[PDB]
Amino acid sequence: MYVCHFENCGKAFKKHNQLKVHQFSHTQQLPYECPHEGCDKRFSLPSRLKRHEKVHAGYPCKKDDSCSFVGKTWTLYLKHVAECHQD
RNA sequence: GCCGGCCACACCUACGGGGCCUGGUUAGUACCUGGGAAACCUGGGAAUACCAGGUGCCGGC
Ligand SMILES: [Mg+2]
Ligand SMILES: [Mg+2]
Ligand SMILES: [Mg+2]
Ligand SMILES: [Mg+2]
Ligand SMILES: [Zn+2]
Ligand SMILES: [Zn+2]
Ligand SMILES: [Zn+2]
Repeated sequence: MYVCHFENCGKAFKKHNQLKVHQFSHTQQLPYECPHEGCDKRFSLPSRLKRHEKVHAGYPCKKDDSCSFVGKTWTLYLKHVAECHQD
């Protein structure tokens, strides 16, 4: 079991993630921080972070070998297909 | 509708779904950090698979 002692909170958690997450109430800082260089962004849960990292991740065009495009955002990857590959 | 913000719940589809997100389980496990003679303890912590629903909101002409 995982128990916090913030201020004798007591609260007992099964997984140490549930714990950390719970430190939002006490204090305030959003627990989950971002590892990418120069990205002062923080989040509430860990799932919400995993999804954010998909940003710094890429969005590579896999519509054909000849094409080796890599957009910076989903929107951009879409515009790419919107023009470069029609019909 | 166009644009922009967010960066797929936004996308594709033989229209059956696929993909993606979300919440449980796999799993506090496999596995690395490090302490230890060791039992264990400390801090991180998957993959894979499976169940349960959801599928674009905001701002400007
Ligand atoms: Mg940073
Ligand atoms: Mg748009
Ligand atoms: Mg441990
Ligand atoms: Mg509008
Ligand atoms: Zn607490
Ligand atoms: Zn970031
Ligand atoms: Zn392409």
